[PDB]
Amino acid sequence: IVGGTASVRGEWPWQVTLHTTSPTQRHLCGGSIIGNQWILTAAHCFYGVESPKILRVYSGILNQAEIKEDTSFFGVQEIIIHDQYKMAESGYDIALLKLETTVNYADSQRPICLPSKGDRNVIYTDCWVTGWGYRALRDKIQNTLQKAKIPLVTNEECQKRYRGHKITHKMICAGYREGGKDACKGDSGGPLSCKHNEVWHLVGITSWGEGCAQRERPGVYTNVVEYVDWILEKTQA
Repeated sequence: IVGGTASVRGEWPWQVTLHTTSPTQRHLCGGSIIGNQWILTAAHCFYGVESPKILRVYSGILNQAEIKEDTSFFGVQEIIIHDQYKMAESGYDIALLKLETTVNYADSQRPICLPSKGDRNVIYTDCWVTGWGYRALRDKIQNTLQKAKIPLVTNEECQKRYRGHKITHKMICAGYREGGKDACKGDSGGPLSCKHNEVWHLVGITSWGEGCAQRERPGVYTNVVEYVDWILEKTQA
């Protein structure tokens, strides 16, 4: 996260840090808890991953230093990617992780609500992007979960900033005209929490962007409301 602030322990309970054990253990991507055994994340976050056997999901984590050899975690049983996904910039950047064991909800780790086709016209004014991603285009994984409040931008306004791409209605962007705050390398798969009606709703999934926090370069996220049907279809096996 660029231009954000260190979060408070327990603040984003649905946020998870996906680690890889090959060649050595390290933070790969972010994810959101959406079911006792379901993690919603970014499809492109699984590039080069052959077996979920090398995946490790760590819930209720604030600082990466909490993660050691003796730190319990959730193994991955299955990796489900969209059948129409080729790459981040082309949308459908969404994937599900069926955990090998069930998550015991608590103050440190709870699910986030998924938007419904009904609030498809709702306007979220209170949105935050969180992650252990970069603080600058050329930085490194952050130890403490960073957060940052970013405004949403109409797909029309977004499309205007990415004349080289096609911002589909299945994409959602957010950013400041002058930049400053945005997701960055390491935050992919991260959730785009939006509080609406005293409740947090997983609006977008950190997907991609040109550089990081650049002026007139809003961040691009997977428009989760457009995938509710897909998520239901894939979670019922």
